[PDB]
Amino acid sequence: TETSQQLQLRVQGKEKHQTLEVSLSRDSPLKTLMSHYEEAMGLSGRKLSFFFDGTKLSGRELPADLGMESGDLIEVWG
Repeated sequence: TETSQQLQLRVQGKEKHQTLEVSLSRDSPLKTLMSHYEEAMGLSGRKLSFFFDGTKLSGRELPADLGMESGDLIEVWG
């Protein structure tokens, strides 16, 4: 919201059927969310790409670094 401990980000694939939302900590990088997402739908190992506002997320950016907030939209491509 404004004093956000963690940010609730909707991480969704190229398919609209492909659908997750997870709480990423503001200090913790996108990579820990990337690993969480794939584990939920058993893609553990077969890792997929992540985009936000067209920006390719390498993993080593933070959500507070990207300028994200609770109720955002991450995208997934594979």
